[PDB]
This record gives sequence, C-alpha cells and structure tokens, in this order.
Amino acid sequence: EGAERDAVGALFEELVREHRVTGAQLSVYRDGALSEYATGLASVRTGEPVTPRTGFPFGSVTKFLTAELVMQFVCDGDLDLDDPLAGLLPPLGTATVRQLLSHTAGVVDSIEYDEMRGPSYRRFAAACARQPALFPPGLAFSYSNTGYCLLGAVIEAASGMDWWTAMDSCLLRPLGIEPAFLHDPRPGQGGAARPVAEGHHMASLSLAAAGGLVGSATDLVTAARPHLADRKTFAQHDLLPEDAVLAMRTCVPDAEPFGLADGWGLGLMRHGTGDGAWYGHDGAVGGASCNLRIHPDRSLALALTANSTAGPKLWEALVARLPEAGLDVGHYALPVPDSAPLAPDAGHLGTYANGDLELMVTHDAAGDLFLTRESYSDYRLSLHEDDLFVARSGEPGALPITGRFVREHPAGPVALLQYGGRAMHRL
Ligand SMILES: *C(=O)[C@H](N)CC(C)C
Ligand SMILES: [Y+3]
Ligand SMILES: [Y+3]
Repeated sequence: EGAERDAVGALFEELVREHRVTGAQLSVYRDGALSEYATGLASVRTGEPVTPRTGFPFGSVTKFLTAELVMQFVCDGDLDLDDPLAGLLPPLGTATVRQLLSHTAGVVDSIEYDEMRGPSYRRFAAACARQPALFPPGLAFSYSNTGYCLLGAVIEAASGMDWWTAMDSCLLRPLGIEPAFLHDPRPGQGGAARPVAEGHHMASLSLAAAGGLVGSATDLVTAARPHLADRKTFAQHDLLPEDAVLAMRTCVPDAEPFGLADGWGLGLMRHGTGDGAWYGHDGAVGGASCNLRIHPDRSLALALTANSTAGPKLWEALVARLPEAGLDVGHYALPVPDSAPLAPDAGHLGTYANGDLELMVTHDAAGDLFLTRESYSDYRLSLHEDDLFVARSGEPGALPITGRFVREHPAGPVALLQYGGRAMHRL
C-alpha cells in the first residue's frame, strides 16, 4: 500500500501546480491508516507554509458536522428526529429535524439576518417563522443554509448550550479537533490561535451552523471514522452509534437532489448507486473549497481543502485522476435531455422565487420560452420529457442550466422550478 500512498502524493502535488493552488491539504484514511498531504502556503501575504494542522474554511461542509452533533442528541434521547419543530421552538412548526437535515423542510435557502450579534440562535428562529415555505415539508428537496441555522437553534434548545459551545464540547474536542470558526461571538478564553489559511461569503455570524467551521482535511477524515465499516478500530466511535451513522447515509425517498447529488441523507449526500456509492459533502468560502468523500463499506475517507479559486476544478481533476491509485470516487452528472423541445406549455409562465432569488419564465411573441433574472442575461428555455428543461444563454460567459419542473399532483400544474439543488416556488 506504500506505493499507492506515494501515487496519491505525486498526483496531488502535481495537480495543485497545474491548477495554481496557493495552499491545499489532502488527507486519506485507507487500509486502517492515515495519509496526510499538505502543500503550498497558508498565506502568500506572510509566507507561512501549509501543514496538516492549518485551518481551512469548511464552508457548507460544516453541515456534515452540524448533522453529526444533532445526531448525538437524537442518540442521547435529548432530541427526536421525526416530530414537529413547533414543540422545540417558539407552517414551519410541522417540519421535523429529519427534514431539516435532508433539506426537505421547505425552508428557503437564505433569509438575511445581519442582526445576530451573539451566540444565541433564538432571535434567528423568530425571523424564520415570519417566512414563506417553498412547499409543504417533505414534498421535495431544496438545499437550505437557513435550514441548518435552524438546527443550531434546535441544538441550543435541545441541550442548553449555544451551537458553538455544543460543537466544541460534544463533538469536536472528543475527536481531538482543534475548534476554529470564521466568526466566534463568544468572549471565549485565551491561548494561541490555530493557524488558518486565508482565501480572498458565509463570513456572516448567522451562517455559522451551516458554513462556519474551520479545520483541516485530517479533522474531516477523523469525523468520518465513526461512519466506516472498520469503525470499531476508532476509539471514539461511541460518539456516533451505528444507527445514527446508518441514518446519516440513508437517502430520503421521493426527493431527488436534482443538480447536486443522486440522493440526500442526514447531512451526507450520495453520488452513485450500489457498490460504487460514495457519500460526503462539498463547500466553498471565497477562495477556499472543501470536499469530503466517504466509502463506508471499504472503510475509506478522503477530504481536500484548498485556498485557491481553482479549488472546485482541482477537486474535479483530483476525482478524475484518483482512480490512478484505486480510489474510484463516485461522480455526479446531470442528465442530458434525450429529446427535442416540447410544445411550450404556457402553464409554465410566471415568477419563481427562493427567498430573494427570483426567476421569470416568459414567452416572446414567437411563443418560445425564456428564463430571466435580475442583472443576469436572458436564457432560451427548452422543455423536455420527464419535465426536464435546458436553459441556454448564447453568451459563453454564462453556463447552461439543466433543471426540471415539479408538480404537487400528477394532474396539477407546475409548482416548483428546480436546479442546482434548489427549488423555486411559482408565485
Ligand atoms: C456552501 O458552501 C454551499 N452553499 C453548498 C453547495 C453544496 C452549493
Ligand atoms: Y416524541
Ligand atoms: Y435585517
């Protein structure tokens, strides 16, 4: 196996050059032992090198950790997975903790809340109540940062600790992870600050439970250790029982995360089907990207952190090449529509919204359909079979969109527009 681990480092280092990555970490747990590759600089500004201790923004990969912390309370009886929120916090009250974890509660992606100034998530839960639901809870998938900030408020209500203090004391420190955040509102105590990589977002106090953690590839792989077939070899596996781990990778049915993944569990997404299924999470904060992938049956976990804007393309080039060391990480691909533009059903015209994001489906006088947005270019919209759509903006700077429409009933009209993992309610 010593030559496989060599291969990965050769490939890793060569891909960080070819995508001109300032600094990166890659950690791999495989065949019962850990490989840690760290390269480049934590800051060009200062010349300090990346080491495996350097903190990188996790961004939305925080969700996998917030999910694990929430599962801990489900296992300690302190919180129920499948019964209404309205019992735990002052429409939304019919959503369950299980739905928020799988992005099926119908919460919008982003509700602005600049007003949060401290560690409590109480006042944030109030402004969420004031907000329209994308759909009835359970109807479909729609990725939501705000849903995971709601879990920060559930955790705080479930235990008695703010989300930060529960993250640190129930999950992070028992795993030997040095706690580190984009923003910590607590006075805290002293001690050297953990070295962190800069990445010139979810830099905003209310987004913490959804995107605020900071850490290394090795921390993420360590948080993956309870999820593995060989979990009993991990001395802290007790922190996440075999049944919470199983629930975390059990995908919600009848809710395809269209555009992001084949399926979603509780804080883990799925790419692939059977023996080729991988689980994990992606994130990005400015110049920093983060990916975590887990093959539980093979007891495999890898995580990449990178503080350059090629971070997404480094990750994709790493997935395309990692097979050259036997790591066939699952892939997600949008479906290419098989057909030709279908008769522009006008039962599709209207305004689709997710919070403050807004599209309009219009026609022009020739009858073709368009997808417009505030300070975007217009797209030509083509309807296809299975309610698929492609939207093309002839301009090369603006990528095409593959989406789909969603009806609440097989006889009803189009209710949801869905792409990139987000749904947008027809107004
Ligand atoms: C977090 O950094 C972002 N919003 C998540 C991806 C999966 C869109
Ligand atoms: Y109950
Ligand atoms: Y405001």
